[PDB]
Amino acid sequence: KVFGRCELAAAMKRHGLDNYRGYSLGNWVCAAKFESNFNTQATNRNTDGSTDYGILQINSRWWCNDGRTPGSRNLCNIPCSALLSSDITASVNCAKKIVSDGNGMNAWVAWRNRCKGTDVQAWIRGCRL
Repeated sequence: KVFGRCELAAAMKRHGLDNYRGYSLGNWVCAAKFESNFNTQATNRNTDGSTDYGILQINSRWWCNDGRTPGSRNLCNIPCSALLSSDITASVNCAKKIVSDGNGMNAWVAWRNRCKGTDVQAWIRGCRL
């Protein structure tokens, strides 16, 4: 599922992401656009052998399990394929544990390079919230 802009912001707000760890809603929506372009089935291979999954591109080296990343951890205790569902519930709960891992939102290289320091509020433009 390729979410709509204001459609995805509503589902993230319902799942408790707005101001989660002090990060406004426009930040999370900004990170989605620049990690997966709002597409739930996005996948990208990394150079070290791991793979990013889902609407916020969660890495298999540490968080989920794909059975093909040797020496990996499964911190979110889920199959990485669960991060590709039309329901972002699994991706939201796993990202809550990522942003709480010390470095904050910096764990998403796209957010730090394309969202951090910008007018993130412009991403919830005209959304019925």
